[PDB]
This record gives sequence, structure tokens and C-alpha cells, in this order.
Amino acid sequence: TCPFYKKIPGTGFTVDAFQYGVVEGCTAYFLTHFHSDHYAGLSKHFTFPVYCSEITGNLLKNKLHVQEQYIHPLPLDTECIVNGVKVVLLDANHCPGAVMILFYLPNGTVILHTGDFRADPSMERSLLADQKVHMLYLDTTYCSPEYTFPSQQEVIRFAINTAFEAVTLNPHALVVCGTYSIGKEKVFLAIADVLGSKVGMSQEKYKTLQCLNIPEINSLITTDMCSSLVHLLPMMQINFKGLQSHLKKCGGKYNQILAFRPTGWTHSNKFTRIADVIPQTKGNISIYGIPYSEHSSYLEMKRFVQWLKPQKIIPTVNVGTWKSRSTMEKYFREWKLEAGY
Repeated sequence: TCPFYKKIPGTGFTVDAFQYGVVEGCTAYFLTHFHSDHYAGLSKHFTFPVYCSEITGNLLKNKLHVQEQYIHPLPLDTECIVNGVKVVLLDANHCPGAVMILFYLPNGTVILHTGDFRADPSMERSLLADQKVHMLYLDTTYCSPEYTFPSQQEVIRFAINTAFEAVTLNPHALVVCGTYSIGKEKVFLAIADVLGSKVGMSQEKYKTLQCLNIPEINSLITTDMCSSLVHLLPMMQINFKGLQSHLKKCGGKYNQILAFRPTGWTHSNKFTRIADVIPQTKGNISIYGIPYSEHSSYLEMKRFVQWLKPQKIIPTVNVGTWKSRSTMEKYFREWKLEAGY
């Protein structure tokens, strides 16, 4: 049964609740981004409205095969009426197409629902600057002080340098990159850019990438693997037994794979910096883990909530146990008391 934190009060609207059947009273289903936890349920056979970003729309039409009439895409940064309610979509700084939703109620209440997000100072000079928010449905994926990680631009440095080192040392070396959903495209695009290659991928991942309104995308990617020296692969495949396997298939065109597993947080964030990273090594295959997050760090989240001074906070992540819920409220209280809202 749709949990209360996927419902918006004073509307027939719901957020990321497509896996329960019909939700009694829901006239419109919002979807924040194309990630299988959030869309679990959608298909060609849906005949209620869906509101979402243009980019998320393309993924619905072309990947899940939803029927164009039911996909209502909306522009960002635009005051837009929906079933007699003002809403706005804002860039969430998560994966391509990912949005937060501003709801403006008849009764005067204002609600912000973050979806998945990586909070950033640039959001404090958006439309949110203009007015008060009474409720915050917040992405609490990394709501604990242990959770730190470097900036995306830091990590993209490390990558560009590493790969470019190796390839310049050994020009018969392949760069690989793992992936299982959209997100983190800047990893492989930046590597390929510094190397003078296009990125090569399976047919389905090419299909996925062609939906995302990346400019000049045609010059950057291909389905011709032979012609490319930055390859993509399923993250399940990024290991020695499966990389060895793949290295065979290239057919004596490369003598060393240099991979990258863009991960989120792992416990190795606690004791080691980004400039001091190492990979696992079994023969001529070298696998990096690299903490490229598309979720807020504890500090980033903290700053954002303390600027927003919401009157109330409703967690959307790690809400499944009483210990996690309790831990999270303590942090909310601390933030509130530090800041004087």
C-alpha cells in the first residue's frame, strides 16, 4: 500500500509510486527520474497521466514504450499549472532528466520534493530563493556524518590523468567503464575526450544514451567497438573472470585493460583521499573504484536544509527501520538548533 511519504496532501498527486496498482484518488503520477526503484511498475499499459522532464519522457516512450498521449513532459524553470495546481520542476543534479518538484497548494502551503538529488550552492539562486517552503520531502541516502566524498570535478581530474597516463605509456591499452543505469556519463565522456576517441557500447546502451539530449552526442559515441578505445560494460561484468573474457573478444587488438568502477560511498572513503587511490590487479587487468556520487554528502545536505529552513522534513530514503528513522530526526533537530529556525 502506497506509503504516506509518496503522497502529496491537498492534491490528487503522487510521487514515484508506480508499483502499487491504482492509488485511490490519484489523478496524476509524477516521476522524478528514470531509475528502476522509482519507476518499478510502468509499462506500455499505463493510462493515467504522467508528468516528468522531457528527458525522462524520451526514456518512457523509447525504453518502456509508454504511449505519447500520457507522457506530459514539462520544461524546467517554468511556472506551470497542472490540474489546477501551480508546480515547477527544478534540476536535481542527480542523473540526466532528474528533477525536484515544487508544489504550490490552494491553501497557501508550499512543498518541495527533492527526488534523488546532490545538493549544491547553485540551487540557492534558483526560483526557491523567492519564497518560503513549509514541507521538505528529502533524499536521505547519506544522512550520517561518516558520509563524505570529493567533488565531481575532483574525481574527473583523477580519471582524465590516469587514463591519459597509461594510454600514453602503452598505446595498446583499452579503457573500460562499468555502468548499470543512467548517471555518471561525465566519467566516460571526459576520458574519451582527452584520448581523441568516441565511446563504444552495446546497442541498448547506445539507445539509452540517444534519449538524453546531450549536445553533439553523435560525435561522442558509437556502437562500433573495434573503432573505439574507451569501451562501456555491464557493471556485473567488471571483474577479472569477465574482463579476461572481454579482452579475448577484442581479438589481439589490446594488451592491457584499465577499468573504472564509478561507485558511491564505500568504507575506504573513511581513511584514504582521491589523489591517493589504487586498483586491484590480477595480471594485465587493473580495476579502479572511484567515488563519483550523484547524492548529497552529509555536509552538502546540511547546508541546503539550513538555508531552506523548512518548517517540516519527511525522509524518503532509509525510512524502513526504526533505528534509521530515529537517527535521522536527531540530525534534523541539531541542524534546526544550530541555525535558529
